Amino acid sequence: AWKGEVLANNEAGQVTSIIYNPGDVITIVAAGWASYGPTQKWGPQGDREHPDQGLICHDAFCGALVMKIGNSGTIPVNTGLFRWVAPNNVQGAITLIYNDVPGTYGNNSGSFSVNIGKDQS
Amino acid sequence: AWKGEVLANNEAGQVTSIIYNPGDVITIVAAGWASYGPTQKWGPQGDREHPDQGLICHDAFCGALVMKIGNSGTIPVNTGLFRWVAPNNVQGAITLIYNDVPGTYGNNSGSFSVNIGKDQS
Amino acid sequence: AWKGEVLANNEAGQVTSIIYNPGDVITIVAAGWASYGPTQKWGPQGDREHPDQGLICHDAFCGALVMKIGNSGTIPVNTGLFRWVAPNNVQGAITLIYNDVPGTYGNNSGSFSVNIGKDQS
Amino acid sequence: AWKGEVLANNEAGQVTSIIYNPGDVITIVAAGWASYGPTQKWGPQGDREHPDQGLICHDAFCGALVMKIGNSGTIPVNTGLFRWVAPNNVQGAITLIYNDVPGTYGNNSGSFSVNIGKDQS
Ligand SMILES: O[C@H]1[C@@H](O)[C@@H]([C@H]2CO2)O[C@@H](Oc2ccccc2)[C@@H]1O
Ligand SMILES: O[C@H]1[C@@H](O)[C@@H]([C@H]2CO2)O[C@@H](Oc2ccccc2)[C@@H]1O
Ligand SMILES: O[C@H]1[C@@H](O)[C@@H]([C@H]2CO2)O[C@@H](Oc2ccccc2)[C@@H]1O
Ligand SMILES: O[C@H]1[C@@H](O)[C@@H]([C@H]2CO2)O[C@@H](Oc2ccccc2)[C@@H]1O
Ligand SMILES: [Ca+2]
Ligand SMILES: [Ca+2]
Ligand SMILES: [Ca+2]
Ligand SMILES: [Ca+2]
Repeated sequence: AWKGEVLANNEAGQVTSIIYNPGDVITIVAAGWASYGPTQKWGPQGDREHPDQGLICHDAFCGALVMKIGNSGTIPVNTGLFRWVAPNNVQGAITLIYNDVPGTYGNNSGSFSVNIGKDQS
Repeated sequence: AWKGEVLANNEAGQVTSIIYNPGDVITIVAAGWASYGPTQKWGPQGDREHPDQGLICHDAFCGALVMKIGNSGTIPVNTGLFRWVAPNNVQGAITLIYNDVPGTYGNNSGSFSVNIGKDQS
Repeated sequence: AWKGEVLANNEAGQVTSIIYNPGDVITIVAAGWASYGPTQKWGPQGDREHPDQGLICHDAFCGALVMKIGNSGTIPVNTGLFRWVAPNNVQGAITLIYNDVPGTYGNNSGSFSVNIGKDQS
Repeated sequence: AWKGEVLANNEAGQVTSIIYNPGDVITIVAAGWASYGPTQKWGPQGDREHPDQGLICHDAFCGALVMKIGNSGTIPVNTGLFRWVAPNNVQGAITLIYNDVPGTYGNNSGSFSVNIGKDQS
């Protein structure tokens, strides 16, 4: 299991200790407050009012929590995933990432606190 | 396990199929968008800027997800609870409720989608 | 979860800390060596060659591990149970018992080491 | 999770669907009756009275259930393993095998029924 912070200004993402393997079932719960620039902060689903101007993940709002498994494309996490199984052939370390436009992370602030565990399978 | 929706305008709350028993460990993940009145919506942590004017749960923000276990007082859920154990003396069906002031639910909108499961113990 | 020893000479059984509730899934693993009288010992499935002379559980061999859940009749445990759900309407404290004839426990010897856990549900 | 039978006369062992990965926690429960030649049968702990004449696993009795993880050496399973973690560096497919002397499996009979699952981690 893994517990840590995912900083909004971390463009590279936060590598976790979870290595997602075929057949694994995982649960993620994310909390906290972060911003992509403005003074306001949003929770792990991000800002539903802000248009997508080239986000790393088009399947979640600006300022949402997303992830990559190994070198997968970005997958939404938002507030978390409950007893979740990955698509076939997706495997590897989970990196958690704040959803913003590449090269625009420098004015971000805050972080999300995240727990990830493997479930029975 | 249980999965279902909790409407923001449902003052009485949504009953689940989860019966919390002594020693049980549970995980909850909540998602979605709701409002206590304004045209904006907030996630399951609610609106951190809005004063408490008599909320059903003083330990979470206005517009947060909270719960009762049996006849307990309100307990915060927010985006969820990871491998969580209830206080001593708490037992019974879990009811999920949007955090607002009694009698003021009629102008609320939206809902949260919630999963609850019992973990290993 | 519970871990402990179940003595072969204990007629009343070893009352565990596990309270089986409706919907619970449990796993039991039992090990060790015990006897109902003879100098030879057998594992948790008992002695397959010994006739049933009035055993507390007719559904397992003499010297097997069995249980009662609450006020239930005896249920075989043998080497254990994997992600097991009880029959409808069976619930309460799990008592583990060595399978022998009532009144004949005084010449028994040995014990089984048992783990019981609740699984996800 | 995996469920299947391990025949006592199967010198090559029974390959399972479980790929043990670093960090995984597993539970195994084994049941049934088998023999390494004699007319008696023994449970998954084997025959505690028969000396080791060159068994594939020197850490378990003759007629016990054992396993290999990947190309590891044999590891005892007996009646099962409860929320068990492998030694560092051991990984790969779990193969279950009856403990007997190489080249002497042809007179064996019976089998063990085994369940393996991954636990929370
Ligand atoms: O760093 C910038 C970068 O994160 C950009 C990407 C997310 O769309 O959004 C800007 O913020 C804006 C706020 C309101 C209107 C337009 C842009 C941020 O300042
Ligand atoms: O239904 C009302 C009730 O939910 C109230 C309680 C939660 O604090 O909030 C009002 O909304 C306001 C919005 C801005 C300023 C003041 C009140 C809502 O209109
Ligand atoms: O305490 C007695 C009681 O446990 C009995 C019940 C289980 O069948 O088995 C006897 O042992 C025997 C040994 C040899 C032949 C017959 C009985 C035991 O001596
Ligand atoms: O196939 C032979 C082989 O499985 C051997 C290995 C296990 O020690 O045991 C023999 O059975 C014996 C039984 C009693 C005494 C000696 C050998 C078996 O007949
Ligand atoms: Ca930014
Ligand atoms: Ca309202
Ligand atoms: Ca006896
Ligand atoms: Ca043999």
